[PDB]
Amino acid sequence: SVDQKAISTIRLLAVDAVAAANSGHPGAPLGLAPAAHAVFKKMRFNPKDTKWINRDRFVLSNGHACALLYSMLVLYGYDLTVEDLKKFRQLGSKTPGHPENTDVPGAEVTTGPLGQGICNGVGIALAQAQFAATYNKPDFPISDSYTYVFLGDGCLMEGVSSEASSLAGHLQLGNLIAFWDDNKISIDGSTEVAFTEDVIARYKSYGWHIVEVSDADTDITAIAAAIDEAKKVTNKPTLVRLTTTIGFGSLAQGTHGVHGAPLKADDIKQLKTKWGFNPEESFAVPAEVTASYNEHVAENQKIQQQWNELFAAYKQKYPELGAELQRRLDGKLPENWDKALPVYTPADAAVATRKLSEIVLSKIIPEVPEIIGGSADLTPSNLTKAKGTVDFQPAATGLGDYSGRYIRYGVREHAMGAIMNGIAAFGANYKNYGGTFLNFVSYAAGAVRLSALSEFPITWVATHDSIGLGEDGPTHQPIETLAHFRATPNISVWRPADGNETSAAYKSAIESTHTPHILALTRQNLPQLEGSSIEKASKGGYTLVQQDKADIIIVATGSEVSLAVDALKVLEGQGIKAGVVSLPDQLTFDKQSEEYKLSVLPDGVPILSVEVMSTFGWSKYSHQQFGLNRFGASGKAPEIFKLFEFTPEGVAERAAKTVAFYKGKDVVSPLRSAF
Amino acid sequence: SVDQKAISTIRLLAVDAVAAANSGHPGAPLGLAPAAHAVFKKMRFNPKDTKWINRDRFVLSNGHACALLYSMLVLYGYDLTVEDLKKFRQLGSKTPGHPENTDVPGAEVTTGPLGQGICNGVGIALAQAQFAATYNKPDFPISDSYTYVFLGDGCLMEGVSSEASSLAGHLQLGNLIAFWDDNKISIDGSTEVAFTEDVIARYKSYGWHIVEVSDADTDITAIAAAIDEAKKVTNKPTLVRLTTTIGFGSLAQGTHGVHGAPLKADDIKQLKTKWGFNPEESFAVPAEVTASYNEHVAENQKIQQQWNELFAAYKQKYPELGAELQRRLDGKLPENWDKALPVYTPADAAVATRKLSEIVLSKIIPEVPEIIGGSADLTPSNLTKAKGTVDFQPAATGLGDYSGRYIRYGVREHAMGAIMNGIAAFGANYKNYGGTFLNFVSYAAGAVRLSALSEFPITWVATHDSIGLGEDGPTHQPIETLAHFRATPNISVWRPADGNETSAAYKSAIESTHTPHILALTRQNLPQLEGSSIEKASKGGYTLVQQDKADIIIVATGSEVSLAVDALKVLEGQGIKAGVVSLPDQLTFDKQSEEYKLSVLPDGVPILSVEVMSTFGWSKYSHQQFGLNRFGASGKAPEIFKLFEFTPEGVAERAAKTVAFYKGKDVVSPLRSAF
Ligand SMILES: CC1=C(CCOP(=O)(O)OP(=O)(O)O)S/C(=C(/O)CO)N1Cc1cnc(C)nc1N
Ligand SMILES: CC1=C(CCOP(=O)(O)OP(=O)(O)O)S/C(=C(/O)CO)N1Cc1cnc(C)nc1N
Ligand SMILES: O=C[C@H](O)[C@H](O)COP(=O)(O)O
Ligand SMILES: O=C[C@H](O)[C@H](O)COP(=O)(O)O
Ligand SMILES: [Ca+2]
Ligand SMILES: [Ca+2]
Repeated sequence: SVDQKAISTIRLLAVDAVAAANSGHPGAPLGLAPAAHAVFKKMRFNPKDTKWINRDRFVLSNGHACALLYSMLVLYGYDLTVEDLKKFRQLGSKTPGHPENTDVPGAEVTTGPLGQGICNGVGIALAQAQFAATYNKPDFPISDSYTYVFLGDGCLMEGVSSEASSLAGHLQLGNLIAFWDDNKISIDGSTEVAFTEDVIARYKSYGWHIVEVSDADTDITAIAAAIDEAKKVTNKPTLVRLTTTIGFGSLAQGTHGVHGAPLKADDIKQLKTKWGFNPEESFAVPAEVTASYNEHVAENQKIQQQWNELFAAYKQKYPELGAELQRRLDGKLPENWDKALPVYTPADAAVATRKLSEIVLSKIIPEVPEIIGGSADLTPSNLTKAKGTVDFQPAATGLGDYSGRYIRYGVREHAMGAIMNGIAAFGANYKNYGGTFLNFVSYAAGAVRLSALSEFPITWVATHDSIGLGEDGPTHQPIETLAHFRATPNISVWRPADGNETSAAYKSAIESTHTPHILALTRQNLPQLEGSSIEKASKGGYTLVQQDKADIIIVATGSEVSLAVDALKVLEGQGIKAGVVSLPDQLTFDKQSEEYKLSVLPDGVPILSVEVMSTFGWSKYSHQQFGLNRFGASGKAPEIFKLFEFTPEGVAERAAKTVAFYKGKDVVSPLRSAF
Repeated sequence: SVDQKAISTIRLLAVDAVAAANSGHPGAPLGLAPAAHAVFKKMRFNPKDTKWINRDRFVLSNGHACALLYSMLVLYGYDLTVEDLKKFRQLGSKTPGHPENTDVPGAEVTTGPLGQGICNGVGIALAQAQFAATYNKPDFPISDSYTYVFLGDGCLMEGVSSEASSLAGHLQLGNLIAFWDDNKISIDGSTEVAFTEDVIARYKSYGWHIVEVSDADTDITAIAAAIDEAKKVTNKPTLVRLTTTIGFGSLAQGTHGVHGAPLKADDIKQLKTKWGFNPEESFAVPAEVTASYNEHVAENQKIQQQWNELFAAYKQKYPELGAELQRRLDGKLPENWDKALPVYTPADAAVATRKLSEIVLSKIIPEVPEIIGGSADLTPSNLTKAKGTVDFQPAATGLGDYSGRYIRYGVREHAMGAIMNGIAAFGANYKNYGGTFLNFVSYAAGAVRLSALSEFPITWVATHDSIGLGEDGPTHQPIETLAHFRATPNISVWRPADGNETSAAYKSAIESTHTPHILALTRQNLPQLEGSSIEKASKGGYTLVQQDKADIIIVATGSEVSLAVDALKVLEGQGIKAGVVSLPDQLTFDKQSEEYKLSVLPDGVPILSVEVMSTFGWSKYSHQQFGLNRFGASGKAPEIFKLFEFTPEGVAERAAKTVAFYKGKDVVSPLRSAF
């Protein structure tokens, strides 16, 4: 049949791509080609408009199987061709060894790190439910799309997927349909060696619906029927168990050796002949397969054309909501939204930056509907919920509604991070955030790094940033955390010192379109600074206190800026004149012009950094670094600062020693380099 | 009864400790005091010998509830007193806000970061099973101890606990008995808001046994009976559901407000009167409670005394095993074990450091029985299994035995990291390791940081360290990872360049008693270096190529040392003389004497670092840094190195620019500082 020919075409494209690279993973593509064929024939999508907001989404969580995804995208006429398949895994190609949303048309998210994609699919589905609840009206199903996810045994072993699956079942996300490649093989061999749990019973315990397809190597009728059944279960995400043979058709089918290495040339020949293909030919695409797939594309394009007319009618019937939706689909924030950001003066009271953050959210959430967010069981500590909003929950629970804006993630940092990436991936200008303590953002490092690589504008509201949290002690007090994320490409790590800087940090986080943000916020109160403003803090680094005859400049962030200002006064009594630089975001600063940066960190003056965490990275901006390179302590926060000499006198002492160390030396800016 | 009085004493000690600190968590201590009383009365332990190797272990995974643990330790006469309880959460005290194994007698592990302790308990139980299988003989139950873990809803939501619970059920760890504080309250309120899964059905799906105690606020008879039942189920770990009221007895019992803040003074008064205590008194310890607890200690001490005689008899009956066991309990490695480490010369072939690691393990595993380890589903890629060893599996599976030495962790990096901490915590000189790709050690950051804070000598075998892995691409290629762990206090991050350095790295990792190690190892082959040795590499940094008239020194690690040596030859043709420093472990280097370090990085010469990852940290050792501060690429590894100019000519060009940049300048060692 043409369906059988399509499945064979998919299998052979994937195997030929691996063969040409002499690298990659043929096994799961061979096992999942029937399911991929069946799912894509049920999906609504436009290869010529990858951003249609009512498309069904597909996520390949077992990202190593990407030769399968690339074959589907090629066959359906996305902006990816057989010539790109021939360049699988080659430097600069559109077919990298794991799918990247920035590089691959039709890749919704970046996968490859196991467990992430299923959680991203939970986030795409969460966003779709929230979006539909916000916009749909009687006779106007603006959003009614599904989220289809393929995943394997590896994803099911990673804890992040358990977190997201428990939450998805709690949230009754009936438009999520996941498919487990139940092939009983991972890299270390049989799953009997390490993965003997009853997966199906576990997913029932989360409140998922189950469909089992016992012969997923051939039974596309049953795979299609499983999708139909899943769509009838509107209050549970569904897991479809696809019992497959890894490497189906290979001489080496059913073995770990087919997971991750190219097939032998003679194996490829026998695959082709058994399926009616020419064993002398590679990258064959039968015209009948193209015709069948083109039929489905043309049908989907007529569906999108009708949706465009529905959207035009919606804008007539619901003028305000229609304009809001149009603005969001254009990627634009509300005009002058930032006038809602709070502004402070030095006469205002001291406030913790966690509380300043709460106040910002309280002002901007009502003004910017595409902001949604939550906390990982730390809502009253991170201060992430605006009073008066409703939680995102299924209405059946009585605890919220899908039109809600606040997500109770539970104690699930890693899944929260990957769900945020899925919410961003949904599109529609979502600007979403997640709260936890800064030290526990580290639990989610797998997802955070993917936010950076995927260029998603997600925001971590990361409170309790330092030893300033006090009594909870060294298990809770960050030391390495800012260095880790600052050393990751494309992460904006804001550590605002006061109210104006906190507003600048949120202006950056909400305006972002390609850079994730971590806002490192305090438990303890900080004074409003003389010289701060949203304008200057928006530069990432700025001169807070200018001193034309400076003997030293102190550069600091967050809670240590006020400390630097107090140290300036101690130094004045020692006959030393200091300037102060505030550096709320190193990434934003680094992106300013060279002349702007040199105006902040000039030649001819020693520069001392002060930040109560690791000194790593700080030599980019300073000659000497005062930091904390040991674990913290359990005690009242002011006593910890005193113990580690983060006091005005301790900073002044190190500043005076820095001035003395450079006497008789020529000093150039830390910004200078040899190359 | 005296039991009722003991429970009240525990509850009131914990509440009074929180009250004195005006900080901490009274709710779970109040709810779990009956269970704590019942479990400690079943446990065998010696407060005067916290290291008795056949003790039962207790782990408080819900570490915020530590006022409960500290109260039990005080009541049983550990080296912790009521005066220490009065200093709960105060700077420098023995009663920090979360338990720390380095500081608290009777704290087996450091908890506080949720999910960790239950996984540590899995590791303690895994080690006990392996230890018992290694040493027990007929009539000689050298090891027969249990592992008891308390955990709450937060731990059950963290994915790391799902990973370890799935693995523990697969491993049939019948001496693990966990207790879930089923109180339906977390920080964000009712568990109905985010945690509605059927926990019991999930744990059945992992192959755990279940006992439910419906009235754990009072029914110590049923808690004791649940322990007895769990001990009869020798092939499954058991979860005991303790249905409790958080803050039991408080006016605010059953609310989130009692989770995490001190009780009101009038609430404490009514608690005391309802339980027969004087509301005017704090930190009361009734003598009858002390007497009852002392009885149990005296019984346990007689059990340990009999075990000591059993051990003496074992040494007579099994002379070789007895001496091995004695050596391990003394904390000593076999005499001259390190003579088994492979040594290489520059005439030997190029080898990837992952393969060199395999070879080391193959030589040292047969010589050092306390080495055990595994991989997170990457055994044939990390090369972590010595040929001929047997896997650690229950014999009932046919796939291994508990006397085995190789652990199939599955795709569970975070749980592997926390399980390794539990294996180390068991004691008996275990030197245990876990393999994954370096980029995915980041999945386990929560546990890795705890290895450092807890001072456990665990080892990550972290292969595929850089863009040198090639085609898998930027989702797999570390950039930030070494900076992150180097910036964490107390982590030895070895990045060996060749065979001799790899042996030095393992000598350090296996000799360690207080510092975790990460070995960053290559996929790709590297040459044996002229000038390397175990002796010099053991210093952490050393002069590989000495040049008395150096115009520049190049400092490098790992794969970039050979690159630096090749660049030296290009520079010689440009009229520039270079020295080379190899820095296989920055922590080890930093611990050398100041004069040794200055002999490696002297004054008077520009120093350029070369490492194909983040430049963070490198200014400690260099004036200029050549690194990779952007994500990688999917392609053949040599082409990626060429793209980023990590070539002999690219290094030489930056070295020449560095020499020119310092012309006419006075240069002092990067090791100098102002303070
Ligand atoms: C262990 C693992 C594989 C087995 C999957 O086993 P599986 O999901 O059952 O797949 P399959 O056998 O049915 O094909 S792939 C993978 C690749 O490096 C190719 O991406 N690694 C390494 C791996 C480890 N940990 C994380 C977080 N992500 C990973 N990517
Ligand atoms: C969310 C969380 C709490 C609720 C537990 O909720 P729970 O386990 O049901 O406890 P309980 O209500 O019955 O007392 S405590 C905790 C403390 O900061 C006191 O350690 N945090 C923050 C927290 C978040 N994430 C990690 C990895 N570790 C944490 N420590
Ligand atoms: O569990 C409680 C944590 O210790 C808590 O959230 C810290 O509370 P805080 O907001 O007072 O810092
Ligand atoms: O899944 C396979 C990963 O891509 C694999 O383990 C890498 O294999 P390697 O050992 O050839 O690098
Ligand atoms: Ca599999
Ligand atoms: Ca609870």
